[PDB]
Amino acid sequence: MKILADKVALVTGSGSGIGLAVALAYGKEGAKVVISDINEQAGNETVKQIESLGGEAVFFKADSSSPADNEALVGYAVKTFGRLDIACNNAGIGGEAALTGDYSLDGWKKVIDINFNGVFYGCKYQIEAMERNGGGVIVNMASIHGTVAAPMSSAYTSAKHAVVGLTKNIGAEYGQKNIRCNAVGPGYIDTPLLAKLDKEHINALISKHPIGRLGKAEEVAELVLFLSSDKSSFMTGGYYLVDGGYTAV
Amino acid sequence: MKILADKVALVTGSGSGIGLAVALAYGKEGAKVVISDINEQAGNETVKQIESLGGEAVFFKADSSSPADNEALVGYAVKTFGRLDIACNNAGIGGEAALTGDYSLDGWKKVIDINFNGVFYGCKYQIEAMERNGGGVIVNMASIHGTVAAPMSSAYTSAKHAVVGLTKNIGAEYGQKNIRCNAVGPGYIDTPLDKEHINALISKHPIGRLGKAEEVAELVLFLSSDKSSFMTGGYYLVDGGYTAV
Amino acid sequence: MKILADKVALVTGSGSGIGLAVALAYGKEGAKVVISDINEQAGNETVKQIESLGGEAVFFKADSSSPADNEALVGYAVKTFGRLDIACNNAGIGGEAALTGDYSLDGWKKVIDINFNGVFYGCKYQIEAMERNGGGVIVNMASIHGTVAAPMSSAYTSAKHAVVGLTKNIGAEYGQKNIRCNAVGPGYIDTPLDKEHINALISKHPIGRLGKAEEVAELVLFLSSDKSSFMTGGYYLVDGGYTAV
Amino acid sequence: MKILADKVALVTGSGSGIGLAVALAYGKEGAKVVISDINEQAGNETVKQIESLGGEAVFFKADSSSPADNEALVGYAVKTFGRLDIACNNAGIGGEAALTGDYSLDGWKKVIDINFNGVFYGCKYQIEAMERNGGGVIVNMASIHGTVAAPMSSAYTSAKHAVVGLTKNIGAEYGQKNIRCNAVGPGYIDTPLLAKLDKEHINALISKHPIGRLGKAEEVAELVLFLSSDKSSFMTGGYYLVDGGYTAV
Ligand SMILES: NC(=O)c1ccc[n+]([C@@H]2O[C@H](COP(=O)([O-])OP(=O)(O)OC[C@H]3O[C@@H](n4cnc5c(N)ncnc54)[C@H](O)[C@@H]3O)[C@@H](O)[C@H]2O)c1
Ligand SMILES: NC(=O)c1ccc[n+]([C@@H]2O[C@H](COP(=O)([O-])OP(=O)(O)OC[C@H]3O[C@@H](n4cnc5c(N)ncnc54)[C@H](O)[C@@H]3O)[C@@H](O)[C@H]2O)c1
Ligand SMILES: NC(=O)c1ccc[n+]([C@@H]2O[C@H](COP(=O)([O-])OP(=O)(O)OC[C@H]3O[C@@H](n4cnc5c(N)ncnc54)[C@H](O)[C@@H]3O)[C@@H](O)[C@H]2O)c1
Ligand SMILES: NC(=O)c1ccc[n+]([C@@H]2O[C@H](COP(=O)([O-])OP(=O)(O)OC[C@H]3O[C@@H](n4cnc5c(N)ncnc54)[C@H](O)[C@@H]3O)[C@@H](O)[C@H]2O)c1
Repeated sequence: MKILADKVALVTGSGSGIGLAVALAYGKEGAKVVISDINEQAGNETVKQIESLGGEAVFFKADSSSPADNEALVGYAVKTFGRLDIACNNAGIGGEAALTGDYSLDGWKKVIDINFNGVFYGCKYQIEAMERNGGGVIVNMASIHGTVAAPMSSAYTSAKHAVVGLTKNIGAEYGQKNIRCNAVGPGYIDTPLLAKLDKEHINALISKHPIGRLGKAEEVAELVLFLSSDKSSFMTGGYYLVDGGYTAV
Repeated sequence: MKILADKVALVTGSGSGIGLAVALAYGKEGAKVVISDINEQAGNETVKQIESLGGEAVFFKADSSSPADNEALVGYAVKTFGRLDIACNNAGIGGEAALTGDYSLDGWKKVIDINFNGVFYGCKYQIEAMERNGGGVIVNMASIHGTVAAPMSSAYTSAKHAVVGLTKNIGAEYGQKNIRCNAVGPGYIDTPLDKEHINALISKHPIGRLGKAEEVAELVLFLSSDKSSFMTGGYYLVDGGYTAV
Repeated sequence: MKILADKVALVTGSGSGIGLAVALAYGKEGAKVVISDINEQAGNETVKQIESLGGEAVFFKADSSSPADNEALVGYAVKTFGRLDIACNNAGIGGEAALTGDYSLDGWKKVIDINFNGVFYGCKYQIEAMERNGGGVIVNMASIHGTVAAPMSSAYTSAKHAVVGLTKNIGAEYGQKNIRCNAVGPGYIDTPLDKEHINALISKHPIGRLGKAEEVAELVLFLSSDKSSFMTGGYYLVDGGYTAV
Repeated sequence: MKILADKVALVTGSGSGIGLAVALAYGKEGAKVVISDINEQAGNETVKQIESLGGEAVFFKADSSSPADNEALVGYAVKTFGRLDIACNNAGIGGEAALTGDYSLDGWKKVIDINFNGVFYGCKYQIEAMERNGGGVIVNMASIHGTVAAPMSSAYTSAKHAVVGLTKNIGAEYGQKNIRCNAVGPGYIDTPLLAKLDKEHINALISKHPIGRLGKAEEVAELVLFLSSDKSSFMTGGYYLVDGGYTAV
């Protein structure tokens, strides 16, 4: 049938951007989708788009940095659809731009709490549900900056590195428990947030991608979909680039 | 719809093991498939199975280590089907088992010729054809041993590292010429091959089992399709966690 | 001549284990050494040993996880010796042993605070001082678990990956400001810590033994010296081959 | 004493460049040094410089791509100084510049034979001598291009990747045989060959190094020296960058 038919999938930060594209891919492939976001209007709109494709979805408001919200979100998924098969830990921020020496303590803490700690809180409660329902598959949203530096964004690079480590650890630990965990590392993707950067800055970013363009959110979602499906059944603890060659040079 | 419908795909060493699984997946997804192998019977058998699923496939006998054979194989694909869209460089051998100091000069050269030089010969002629076609996609078959050692198989490990480097170079070079190149790194896979050695192998995979050729083929398919359009120059493990520890 | 003569060096967690070995090597090579630790007796003991070799050393009590303590430690170094040339961010803990699903919220936060956030707090204030001095060198203590998993220690593995990322960022950012930053990745090291578990650990190192803290310290020394002048943003294993397989 | 006192060290391609700098470092540190190169005049000059520092050295002409020359070179080292403790497999060429599709078959073969096969031939005969004399230490000269692409130099990138694999394999295999093997990955280094590139091309290279300059041969030699000494006794099968941050971004 459709490759995610009969599965229940959760996407954090699915109000916008990559998370939106992943939630739509999940919906189109027959998953029952739980949308989570800080922004309710964005989240409800994602639900409405999935429903308008003929999929099934619900919205639950949660801050990814809160342990209690992550626990509650998994609780809601299981209450609503009876199980949790697939989680995409996508919620994240870019953070302030400053050299490491000048990086604010609060700005640091915020990036680490959302982009790193929050991914762990998600995984922890997701794992608990997945163990109950016979296993599952987690996709953690990392970055190219999980492996290469992003000057002026030390907290982002550090957090995305930490997500790659966490992913390896979960994959290794739950190998024989039927839970797989993998990390996706996108290059620079054309979002609305990108339209806020200056055009000169955008050309420079483009020049760093051998493919000669920015990526699209749908192109990342294709990889997430794969890694979320049964097709990727021998793939766990891995890190998978979608970067137009950025890390190849 | 079939994700490779109307594509022309070539798989090297597609008479058995992973290459067979790749050719079958390509065939199932509607590609016209060129099977290449040093063993005609195996290759002919692969063609027959694709035909029995209702796909289209031809066999061309070739030694991967030979530049002329690679050029002739690609020439054959373009002549028979009008173009080349997809190539999987799969053909390889394990080589003799010896410590590096004891590795025979002839055994060394044979593994390098098939597993390293041959992948380059394939890619070179594949690229040439794809540029005439307006682009294409290559998947190179590496290994976990493209990133971690295989004691007693230094030639294999070296050649599989080389394939990763070559892949990065092609992906970076042809980014704006609409050719993508990626490498797949399988863990140990259950194929016709001592049970204590097998248990030692399984113990190295956190997933707790050896992989299946079909599991490898799924990743190759994804990487050969337009779904992977923003992926190039990358190395993609299918190893049940082997390299994560 | 002494390769660190007249340099001012700070080592975190230098009351025992690798940090002690690093501080001793720094002391032997003529640095003025600031010892930091949460345990005063251990720290005071380290100072005494450097003094008995004829080096110069002071102790400053600090919790690595605290931003104020890190700023005060660096302030202390600059006040006592006039400048900061070298820093080694070594302080870390192993954390509780649990599967990720079972990892306690408090245990998680403690490991992240010391091993990840604390290294950043150290680097931030160290960088500030070094820029006033016209440059400097940082060595961050990562692990093999900055690149491969440690089952039951997900917080440790995550934090050690973070340290590698931070190191890359600092090295890249301050390349033209004469500050270098590199990370060291030790394998399992013989320190005061079940013999079957120990044998399992040794079996994972191709060299066939656990490392010694002095072996780790030698690499840190090289990376702290002017001999490593073209090395920055790099991750450097000292692991008896652990990550090569 | 001097850190390589009483050791016998071999450097291939020590007539010029990095190999020259490594041979001088070895000599200054009290090693007995065997210089090998295709160019006799260059090689004899290196010997003369080592002797003028008060070191001991001899020259033996060998093509690194020949198994017989590598065997003979090790034979000469052992005949002359009684043993072989340290080998630096440095001989290498840059190769032609062409896209992979356009890369010549003969140009490919030549780069692979010198930069890769020749390193194996060296290691093989070095290992044989080192096993006889109770162990030793090999340093294989790789590149940044052992891990990242060099567009237009596919054979070089491929070969340098292969050297990293070979290194890991030797380190793993001989761990308990008292032979260590490690690979050095230099960024772009100021050689005379570099003066043959155009100045615009040189600025572009510089811009790719965060440190904001090209490297010096002496800076690579310092790392090789370390990895050749007893100080690096717990380091084997590793890959060690000297790249001014090139691979960090
Ligand atoms: N170029 C790129 O956009 C790029 C590249 C690599 C990686 N990524 C990663 O992709 C992920 C998605 O980013 P995006 O580009 O789609 O950004 P975006 O800002 O378009 O989408 C982020 C979404 O996350 C939500 N969110 C933010 N903080 C949250 C929190 N605490 N709890 C819940 N929801 C929260 C936002 O409201 C928003 O809907 C992030 O993890 C980012 O690091 C993006
Ligand atoms: N455990 C695994 O099986 C494993 C793991 C990692 C990577 N790989 C890689 O997967 C690829 C396929 O191997 P496999 O396991 O399916 O082995 P296999 O021996 O079953 O299949 C290899 C095929 O290649 C053919 N072949 C060999 N040399 C050839 C040449 N010179 N020219 C043309 N055809 C040639 C053989 O006849 C055979 O059909 C290889 O590149 C191998 O290195 C395999
Ligand atoms: N097998 C190994 O020992 C091994 C392997 C890889 C990496 N490492 C890393 O090496 C570093 C040193 O560890 P070790 O093996 O020497 O362990 P250790 O426990 O012997 O030494 C660590 C020291 O840090 C101090 N310390 C701990 N938390 C502190 C804090 N918050 N503030 C200040 N001081 C604090 C302790 O009192 C102790 O003196 C750590 O970062 C560890 O993660 C160790
Ligand atoms: N920017 C750089 O220069 C750079 C960067 C990274 C890696 N490397 C590597 O460093 C090594 C040394 O290169 P270099 O920059 O000093 O170049 P170079 O041309 O200055 O020195 C190379 C030396 O090797 C000798 N040689 C060449 N082929 C030989 C053969 N077949 N047998 C014996 N000797 C031979 C040459 O005669 C010469 O003396 C090479 O392996 C190169 O790939 C250099």
